[PDB]
Amino acid sequence: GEIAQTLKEIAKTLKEIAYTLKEIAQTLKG
Amino acid sequence: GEIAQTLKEIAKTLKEIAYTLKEIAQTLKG
Amino acid sequence: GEIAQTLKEIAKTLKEIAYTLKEIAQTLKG
Amino acid sequence: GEIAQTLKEIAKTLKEIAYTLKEIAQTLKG
Amino acid sequence: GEIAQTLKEIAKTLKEIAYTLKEIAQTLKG
Repeated sequence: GEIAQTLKEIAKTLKEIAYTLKEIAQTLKG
Repeated sequence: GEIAQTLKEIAKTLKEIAYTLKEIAQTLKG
Repeated sequence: GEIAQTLKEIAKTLKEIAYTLKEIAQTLKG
Repeated sequence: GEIAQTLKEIAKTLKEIAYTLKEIAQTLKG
Repeated sequence: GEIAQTLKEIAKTLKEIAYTLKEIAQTLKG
């Protein structure tokens, strides 16, 4: 269904956000 | 329906957040 | 019901997060 | 009420995220 | 089912995001 597919898209985007924030956190530690 | 459309709006805002985070990560590396 | 209203609240909080990240991105660029 | 409880948890975590980002934005000003 | 499981995964990823943002905030506050 459309709702289940949209939720899978949201989950995938959140995993990208989680990854980018870990990159940022490491950059801030030098 | 309203719930499906609200989820699509959530997905779109998350893509904007993910792109701004990539811009921040790039700014921190110069 | 409560599910539709909570989704609307989530969408609003994400718009706030998106705008605070734009503020952060701008401050880091000076 | 499992769906409603999970959405309320997501909403609560997003409020925490929004406040931590406002704290970050304040620190970087600064 | 699938929708309930996807929402639980979204909740878990948001908790990870919230933790990494607390680490970022602490690094920037020294």
